[PDB]
Amino acid sequence: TDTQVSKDNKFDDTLNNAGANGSLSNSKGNLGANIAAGSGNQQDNAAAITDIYQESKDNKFTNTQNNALLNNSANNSSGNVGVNVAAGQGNQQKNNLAIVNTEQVSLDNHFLNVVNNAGLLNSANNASGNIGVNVAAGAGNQQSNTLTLG
Amino acid sequence: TDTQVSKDNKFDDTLNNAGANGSLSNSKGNLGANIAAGSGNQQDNAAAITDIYQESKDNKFTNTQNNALLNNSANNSSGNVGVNVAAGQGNQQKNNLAIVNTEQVSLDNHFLNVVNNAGLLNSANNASGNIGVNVAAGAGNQQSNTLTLG
Amino acid sequence: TDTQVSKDNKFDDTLNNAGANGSLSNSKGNLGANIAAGSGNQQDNAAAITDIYQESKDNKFTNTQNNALLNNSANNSSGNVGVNVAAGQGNQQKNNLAIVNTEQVSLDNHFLNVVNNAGLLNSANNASGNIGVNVAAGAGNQQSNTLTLG
Repeated sequence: TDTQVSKDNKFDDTLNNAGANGSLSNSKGNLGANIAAGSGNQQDNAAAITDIYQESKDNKFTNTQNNALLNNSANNSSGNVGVNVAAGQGNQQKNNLAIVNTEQVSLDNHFLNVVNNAGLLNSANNASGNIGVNVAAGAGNQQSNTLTLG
Repeated sequence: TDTQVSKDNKFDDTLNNAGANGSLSNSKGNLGANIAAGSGNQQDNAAAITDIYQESKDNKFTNTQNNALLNNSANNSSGNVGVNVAAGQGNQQKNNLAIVNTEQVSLDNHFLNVVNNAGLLNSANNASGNIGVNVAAGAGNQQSNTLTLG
Repeated sequence: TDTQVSKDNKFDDTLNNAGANGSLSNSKGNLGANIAAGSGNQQDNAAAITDIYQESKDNKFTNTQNNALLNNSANNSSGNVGVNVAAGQGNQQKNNLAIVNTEQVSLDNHFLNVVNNAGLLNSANNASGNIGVNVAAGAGNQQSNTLTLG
């Protein structure tokens, strides 16, 4: 049982770059990657072979260039792959994988506004099995993946 | 069982770019991608081989150029492919895949208004099996996909 | 039972570089790495073969270039791999591994603003089993991983 909670938080604004170059190219079984470039993002990965939460209560976001990017990656993979990219302030990410519950809530928040760039370059090229990709560029996006075999 | 909920949220406005270049070109089994460029979008993917929710309660959207795009992608795929693109503020996305329930609700909201650009460049070129694409550019669009084999 | 807590803390601002060159290339069983470059980050690893907390109460962050990077690493691994990279001020990291609970909370905080660079160069190349990667560049990101076999 995992939990990730964020109560009140005052963000006031700046360069934010997050990326993955040629990497995770090959895989077997499960694989999960989450990339974000922001202020209060949340990331979580759960995988297994053979009950989680993510809360984001009141936060004051006030304001900058945000670059969340993913270059060559996850090209030739077998099994499960989950990729989530977001360039915002309060995004939430999650990946659930299995071989042979979930909840993501965002309560009251104050987003006020700045350039946000998401991205997915040459990637996910030859995926056998399962694969899920979520890309967003905003303020309060939410992403989740769920894959299984057997 | 997955869940994605967004209670009250005050969005006040800005550049938002989200895209996927030549990627996901080949696939086997299942594949799902969701791209959005906005404020409070929600993304979820569920796939398997061999009960989900998405709520969006009251949110105050007040206001910027939004660019949600997908260049070359998902060209030669075998099995299931689900792509959802939206350039708005409170869109919701979902992909359900299987080999061998669902609900998406949007309660009260306050959308007030700005350029929104969706897009689907050369993609989905040669898909064998199943494929579904949903493109929208707005404020509160909702997208969902459901594919299966066997 | 582990615990990592941070009460009030006044951070006022500077070069911060943290990286891992060609390393952790091979592995067996479990492996977990966390890299951060900031002010009040928290790191924790828990692995086993055959009840943890992480609190971050009020902290005043006021302000510098932050470089959190990971070059070649985690290439050919068997079993479980968990990598978390963050370039911020109050990020939190955790890795849970097993063969054959969790909570991460961030209470009130004061983030005020500067360049933040995350990164993942050629890595995770050929991972058999489980692997999870979380990359962020911000102020209050939170990362967690959970993998198991058997």
